[PDB]
Amino acid sequence: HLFTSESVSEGHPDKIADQISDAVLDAILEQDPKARVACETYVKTGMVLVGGEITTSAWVDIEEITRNTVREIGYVHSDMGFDANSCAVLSAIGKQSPVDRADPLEQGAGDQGLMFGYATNETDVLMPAPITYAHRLVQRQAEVRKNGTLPWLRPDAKSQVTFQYDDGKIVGIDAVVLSTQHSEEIDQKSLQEAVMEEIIKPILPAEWLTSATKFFINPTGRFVIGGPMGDCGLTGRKIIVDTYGGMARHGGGAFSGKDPSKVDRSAAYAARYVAKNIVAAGLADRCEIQVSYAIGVAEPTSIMVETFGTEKVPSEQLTLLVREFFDLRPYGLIQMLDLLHPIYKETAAYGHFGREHFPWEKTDKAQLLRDAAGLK
Amino acid sequence: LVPRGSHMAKHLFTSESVSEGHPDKIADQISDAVLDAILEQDPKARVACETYVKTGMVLVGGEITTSAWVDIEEITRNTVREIGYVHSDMGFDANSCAVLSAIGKQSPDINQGVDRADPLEQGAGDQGLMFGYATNETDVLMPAPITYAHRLVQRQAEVRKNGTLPWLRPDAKSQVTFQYDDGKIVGIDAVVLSTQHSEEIDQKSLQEAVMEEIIKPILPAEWLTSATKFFINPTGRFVIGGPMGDCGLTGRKIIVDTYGGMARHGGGAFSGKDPSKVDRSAAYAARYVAKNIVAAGLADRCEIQVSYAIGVAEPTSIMVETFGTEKVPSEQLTLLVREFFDLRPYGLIQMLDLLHPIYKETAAYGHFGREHFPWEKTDKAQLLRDAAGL
Amino acid sequence: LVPRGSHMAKHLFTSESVSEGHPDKIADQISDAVLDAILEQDPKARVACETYVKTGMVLVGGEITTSAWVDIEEITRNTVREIGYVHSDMGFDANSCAVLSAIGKQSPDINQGVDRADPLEQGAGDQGLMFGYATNETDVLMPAPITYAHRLVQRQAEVRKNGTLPWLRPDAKSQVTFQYDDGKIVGIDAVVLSTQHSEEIDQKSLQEAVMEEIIKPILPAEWLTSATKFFINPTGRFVIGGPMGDCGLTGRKIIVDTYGGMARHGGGAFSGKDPSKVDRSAAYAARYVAKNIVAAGLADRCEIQVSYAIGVAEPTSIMVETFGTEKVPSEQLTLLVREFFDLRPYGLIQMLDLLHPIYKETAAYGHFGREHFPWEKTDKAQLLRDAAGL
Amino acid sequence: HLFTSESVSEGHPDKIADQISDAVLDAILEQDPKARVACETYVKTGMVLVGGEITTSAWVDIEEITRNTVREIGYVHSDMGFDANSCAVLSAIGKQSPVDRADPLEQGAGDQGLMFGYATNETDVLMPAPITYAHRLVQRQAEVRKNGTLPWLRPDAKSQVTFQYDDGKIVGIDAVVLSTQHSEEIDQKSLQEAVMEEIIKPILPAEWLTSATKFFINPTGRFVIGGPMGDCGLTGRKIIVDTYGGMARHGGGAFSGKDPSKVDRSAAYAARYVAKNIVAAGLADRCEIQVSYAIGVAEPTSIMVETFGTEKVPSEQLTLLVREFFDLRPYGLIQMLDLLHPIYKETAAYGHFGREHFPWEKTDKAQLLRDAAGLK
Ligand SMILES: [Mg+2]
Ligand SMILES: [Mg+2]
Ligand SMILES: [Mg+2]
Ligand SMILES: [Mg+2]
Ligand SMILES: [Mg+2]
Ligand SMILES: [Mg+2]
Ligand SMILES: [Mg+2]
Ligand SMILES: [Mg+2]
Repeated sequence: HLFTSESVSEGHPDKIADQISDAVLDAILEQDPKARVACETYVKTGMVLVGGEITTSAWVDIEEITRNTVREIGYVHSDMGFDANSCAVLSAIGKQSPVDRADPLEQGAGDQGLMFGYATNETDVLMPAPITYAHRLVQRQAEVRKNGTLPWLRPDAKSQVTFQYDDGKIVGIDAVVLSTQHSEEIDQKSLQEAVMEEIIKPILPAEWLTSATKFFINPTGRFVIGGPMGDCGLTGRKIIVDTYGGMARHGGGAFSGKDPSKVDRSAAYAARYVAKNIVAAGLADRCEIQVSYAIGVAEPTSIMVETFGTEKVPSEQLTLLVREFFDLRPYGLIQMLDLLHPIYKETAAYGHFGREHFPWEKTDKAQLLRDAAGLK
Repeated sequence: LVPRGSHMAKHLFTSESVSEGHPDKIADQISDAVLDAILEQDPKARVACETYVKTGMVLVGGEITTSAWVDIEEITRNTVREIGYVHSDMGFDANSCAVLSAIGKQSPDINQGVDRADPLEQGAGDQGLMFGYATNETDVLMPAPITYAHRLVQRQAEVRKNGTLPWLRPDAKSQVTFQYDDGKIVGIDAVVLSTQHSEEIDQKSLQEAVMEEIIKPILPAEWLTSATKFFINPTGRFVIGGPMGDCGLTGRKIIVDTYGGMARHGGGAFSGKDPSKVDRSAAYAARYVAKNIVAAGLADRCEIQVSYAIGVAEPTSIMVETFGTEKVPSEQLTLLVREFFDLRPYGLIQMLDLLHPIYKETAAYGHFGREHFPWEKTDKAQLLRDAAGL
Repeated sequence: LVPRGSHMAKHLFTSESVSEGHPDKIADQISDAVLDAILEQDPKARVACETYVKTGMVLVGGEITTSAWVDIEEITRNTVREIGYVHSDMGFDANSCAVLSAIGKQSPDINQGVDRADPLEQGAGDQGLMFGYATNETDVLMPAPITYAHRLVQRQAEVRKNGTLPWLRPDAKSQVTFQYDDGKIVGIDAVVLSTQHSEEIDQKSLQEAVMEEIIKPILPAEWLTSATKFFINPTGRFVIGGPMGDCGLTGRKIIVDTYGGMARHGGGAFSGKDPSKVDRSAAYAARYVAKNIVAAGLADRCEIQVSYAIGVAEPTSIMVETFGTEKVPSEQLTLLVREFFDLRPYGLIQMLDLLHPIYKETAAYGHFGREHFPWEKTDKAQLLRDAAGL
Repeated sequence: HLFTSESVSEGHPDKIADQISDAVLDAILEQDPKARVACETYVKTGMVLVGGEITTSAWVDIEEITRNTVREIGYVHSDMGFDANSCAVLSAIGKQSPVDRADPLEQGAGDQGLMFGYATNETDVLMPAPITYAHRLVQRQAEVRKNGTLPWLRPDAKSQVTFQYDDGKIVGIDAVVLSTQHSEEIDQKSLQEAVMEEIIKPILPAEWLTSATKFFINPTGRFVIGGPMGDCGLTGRKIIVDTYGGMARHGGGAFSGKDPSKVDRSAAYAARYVAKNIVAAGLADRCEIQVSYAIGVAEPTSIMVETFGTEKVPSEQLTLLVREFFDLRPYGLIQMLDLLHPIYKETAAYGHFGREHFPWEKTDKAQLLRDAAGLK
């Protein structure tokens, strides 16, 4: 069969909104690590609207956080359709809606919901190949735009990779899409050769690129208008890009702009952490975790482990190890993963999962899980 | 009240829904109400309408290319009126809120050239991936947890609007945890129902009224045992709700909109998008083929992935997953799908007869499972069954 | 009911005012409430706060450089609460409206360099012209028409808030036409009073209640004859008002704010501006000198124009107009003004003790005529009279 | 004595708002001459908010009207701090608040209020000198910026002129202020010489410029940040610039964004028309008119004529001529001045009074007034 996933660059308007939301979150957590933050951003030609509810002792400058984020992304001139130095920034940020515990670890969930984690040993970083290489294509586009290798590139870009599988194994790459914004000073033919040479070939493994592979580079031609000029961007509209590219299920909650007390974000991080350590322990080839919560209840209402027939130990045992080695209570997750730190703007583009310096990507429980099962 | 370490081996799956008064769903309804008003006048319109709702205000933005002439403010107020927010005591009033508009006219790069002799051969307007799903667990071929999660919050709307429980307010959320034993439904492990209300009711009267008027008329008694946990307003008072206490945005309930987590998702929102957006039309068509594959008796559960490249008419990929329940080889099912269905962008439109103002009704309680929608018709089931030789 | 062509020779002058619920005045009060909250913490703050109010929403924008830490949303809701808009039936509610902020941090070109050894020698922050005025027609040395126009709409607020006429709503406007005979007041030719109200009152009961509770306790009976026209709610029902039916903007009632048209105006708004803006402080000082010139008995009516150039401390022009009522040569009065008053930007601040949160109170019912304001003190009158030799 | 007045260019943010409001009014009147329009505009870094109440059968594109207006003004690049092609435009335009006459001329006033008109024979256009030459300085700045004579100029500019009077006669000009935005590529010394040579000297009469005249050209130095980038702009915040520069009184109503059924605008136009024709008829050297209205009443509640001792015929007679020759009822004004035409964007910068192609500047009643008095 074929499976397809996509990603978008840090200049895509939905991702601009995600990064502004988490830049606000980071600036707040730097002063007030216990802050409650629920920040929603809306970007369109000329303006950023930052809204939501915030409870914090922190004192932050929303305007400057927003301009600096957009400057880092690279929209700094009206020729690009958007300018961090001259766009409008509006705030519509209020307070969180008008009981506690002797042990904060026993705090009930702040909302109901369901979340999934996923891992698979088909890549080094234990992620599905399609989303992994889609992410690397747009990240390479930004890297090559920012270091001056291809200075006619502009921030907005989209990628899409179609993989072929045979009996759960990767046979190769069937189709690649790469669309990138660019200035007026480059023709489409020169663009396609440069993108192929400096973006696609350095990233996609040559063993997976046959002569049957289809390459769609700026398939409809010029791409000069981009970013918020062409399209609205909103926080939480790339939740599949943010996670597993559709290879795994998704419970619906957005990540960006939410402090770690929102189970939508922190329980999804914890579910990635469980699944990755199960696969890294060699207990399965691929593993999907579902957890759900009820508002006001600390213990998850459900925990499901799915291994698609690839488990190396009984699935009844895998469920036991998950409960034995992980604390999936709302504030348990926060403590287990040390989440009260300004680390979240970096997650808001190129994927929350896959990059092994995030705390939910550490495999520091794999050897323990292996020992607690039938040893090594 | 089941102790820890009593079962642990039960296979559980949980899905949630939200009512038409939840702020994200309000935004979805406004975007599609604008879309419907436009399509009533201009069936070929291009619409990409994104709505932001907060305490006191609605912001309607996006990109629209149409000959239609619509009143954004009046469309917005009517939608919020019908949802039920018509007084400041509820935290939001349709008659006095602010309505702002930030609607542009789409890029010149979007281009209405590069045409096709056959319009059905026009390329997709964007890349992306979409999923469809069906399963014979229910009469409407939807997963149980999302189906009954939808039913509960729509039941709360029902009894709120007809005056059975007048002290209810629009904002509400439900959640249902089902237990499965080897593919089949054994029962319901946990039910969550949080509903906004007025000051004129205490929480004990609330919980008794919710169980008798909402939960019991919806969930089959055969799936309810002494082990079923019931969490009805589990944090107490729910007086402040709607846009007052939370932001609402178009496209922030896409899992509620589809299959409640049972099926995967490609990530595209539905509401505010005209039928030429494959994010919406291809997901509707993917539901159409999965439902017809299951209704034809060719599988018990079926998931379909399709993807597109901008400027390309044929899907860049088609995948059918039957989870071992197929009654014919799955590679044979993929061929049937490619030939019996037109998955090209404008082919979708003609196959599902999509150029009509039908979309506001989709924007709350699920785009799937209600059988008067065109993509829920099962008119290819016998044909598919014949072509597969059964 | 005076026929056309009956008098025609009467010299008439008309001025108007508006209540604290008129949408423009709401905006002025919000701008100065923000200014006051800032000055309470940071007396040296630079503030330029512009407010936009519309059905459902408040937009607070402008430029602010301060060490203060203020809650824009809470300051806004409290101000609207105190005005009286606290329910959607009135068309606007302080507790559920939207509050947006568009406040920047002032240009780097604004510059905090180019300093002065003596801070009183600092240059003006902008150019512009300003007027002040006084006249001994009234005990508070203000023109009659604006004084009694102010009084009527403040009387309507008074009887609305203390429950005398509870069916009144905040939005209201008054207008008074005086007849003059050779400089002195002969009487009142026409009175207009339009007030918003609730559904619980008809127009005949309204007009009788307005005449007995508002008009008669305010206007001296000696100025009311059988020829006085009274127009009380002359178009009938006034139920929709406030921001619901009209936009409100900071600085759109500058004639109401000053002298009702009797005196000229330089064009600068007052509200939302910290005391380093000569638009506000120099107008306050111009009132201060005109009032002291008249209180000293040096003229019966006195108008002052001052103007500034950006970067210049001394006014670029000073003009005193006494309309033939001076008791000393007018050129002598100009010299007295230049020496007895410090009209330099920061000199104004020290002379009037302006670095205090006193400004929200100015933003409705007039910046002039209320004698607890610093610029209404008449503490230089005897000095001016001595220096002129009387 | 000395008297001072100021003006601002079409690039000043308050005037940008005024011009957008009246550009919307003009586009509406072009299709629907009986439209009711009350349009308020708010501009700040990155965004234009267009609000108000409108009742019309017309179909107009607010976004395009706004971008075209700002393009004409000259803000077309982020280097200038504002760009018509990429700023945000938001609408908050509603409907006018939820009895008629057999004769529309007998319609009552739509609001109460007071308005003034003024004229004086001290200039050709029967306007006070200070506001007249202040207007001409900023209009010359824009003319010389747009025709390429001084292409480093930028749209935002302010002017101020201080005149000296002796017994009602002009003796000369005491002080001139001229501040202009400019690009980075000009030094302040070169700027001051060019402004003096190409802006000030061509405009101010040489007989009024002595060696005692003070010249303040960009008095605080560089002026690169301007327009909506530095300061909010709002409709109706230049009402003294719009009229007589403070030489005459003002009743308070703003002009821009209002259709001619708003007496605030149309009765002020009519009062200028009365005063100008009285002075043009040689019946006075200077003349101020006050009119007031009551809502729902067609006849003005008061009409006052003031001539400051300069009347050549009895003032009791001047009041008679005003009533005999002018229709000051709300819809009478509209018919007397033929106001239902898209002519109003042109008024929204450089003064509503003074330019003799506007209908309220025609002196077509002067000879009649002269004949009705003691003849010629
Ligand atoms: Mg998007
Ligand atoms: Mg959620
Ligand atoms: Mg949400
Ligand atoms: Mg998409
Ligand atoms: Mg107004
Ligand atoms: Mg000013
Ligand atoms: Mg201004
Ligand atoms: Mg007015």
